[PDB]
Amino acid sequence: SYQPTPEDRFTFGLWTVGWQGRDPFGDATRPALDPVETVQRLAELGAHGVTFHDDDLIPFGSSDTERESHIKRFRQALDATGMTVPMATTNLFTHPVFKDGGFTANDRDVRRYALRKTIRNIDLAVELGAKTYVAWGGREGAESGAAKDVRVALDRMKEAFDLLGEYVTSQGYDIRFAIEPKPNEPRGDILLPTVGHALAFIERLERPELYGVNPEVGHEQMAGLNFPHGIAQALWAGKLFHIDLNGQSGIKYDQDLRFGAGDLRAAFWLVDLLESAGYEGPRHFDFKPPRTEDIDGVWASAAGCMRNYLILKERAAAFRADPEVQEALRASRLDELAQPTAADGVQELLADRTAFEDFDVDAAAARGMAFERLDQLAMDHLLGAR
Ligand SMILES: [Mg+2]
Ligand SMILES: [Mg+2]
Ligand SMILES: [Mn+2]
Ligand SMILES: [Mn+2]
Ligand SMILES: [O-]
Repeated sequence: SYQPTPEDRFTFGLWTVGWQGRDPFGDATRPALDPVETVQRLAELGAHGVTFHDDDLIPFGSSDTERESHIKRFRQALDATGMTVPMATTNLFTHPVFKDGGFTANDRDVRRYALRKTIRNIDLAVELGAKTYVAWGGREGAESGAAKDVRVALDRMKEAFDLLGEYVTSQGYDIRFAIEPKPNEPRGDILLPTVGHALAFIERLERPELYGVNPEVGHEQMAGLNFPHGIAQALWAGKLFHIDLNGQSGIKYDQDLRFGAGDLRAAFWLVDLLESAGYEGPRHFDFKPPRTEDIDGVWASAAGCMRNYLILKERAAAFRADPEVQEALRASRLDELAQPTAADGVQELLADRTAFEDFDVDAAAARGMAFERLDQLAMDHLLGAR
């Protein structure tokens, strides 16, 4: 039971299981992993694929020959295992040159470098099969108010994404972009801090259809937001191009716990939503095995990500299939929510005395919503008490 297979579409970043455990107050607790070892270990755990930043696959500053060497060994591991690469991204955050940003660095020469670094990796991503190219603008933002003129920075951010869209259009690539929001860390405040801000920004790009979001559980929770609700808004907009699954224990530094950890009920409601919406993309884990763990704990934590998704999938399906739940949803008027409010139009609504003049507000108000019974059925299903 709960054994993942490639059919389940689980993916992991090289940098997840490969995290050496450096944190702001700590040196590495684990050795670097060879990407080939990661591909092989994740395949044996039942993953479907991996993702990478450029600099996870090819050490920064590699010569062209070294580059090609790293890419070849990786492609041979992918090919041997049947592991895929559904998504890739650029590291525009680790190198000190990016200390004020990539695309929105105040220094123009840095902005241009960021774009070139990204374009080089888009070409590689496409060859390896990525259908989504993620941008996490972790350095875009500020610690102080005058350091960054945010309207101007948004002009630069738009200019960068529009140039990338021109490039992929020119090349005839299939690949779409996904912006990964985060509210803070490592900048005091990060630009495009939530799913909403990223969705809004996309609508001002030249080719909006090429851009969506890559929301991460823990990032929205760093703003105290409801991650299932934000995913619902992304799905409503047609913009859930990819998703990052993990756990977060509240409003604090980005913990990147394994999926299921942190806010467990939010993980349940997320799975419920993804499955009823028919999301077809990768189930990607952007997580860190805690630095307390050795390599055996790395693979246990990765396995746990997948196991928890599968348990929650079972529980959510059982919840929605239960006749008792179907009845409680009706008792709570979830069916009525789906009826148009006024398909009859403005003039019919305005002439309808049952909508105002003759509406019995007190009788309506006295009708309980029955939400607590509904939620306790949900709790019982999650806990396997049904
Ligand atoms: Mg390598
Ligand atoms: Mg554009
Ligand atoms: Mn995170
Ligand atoms: Mn992420
Ligand atoms: O993350």
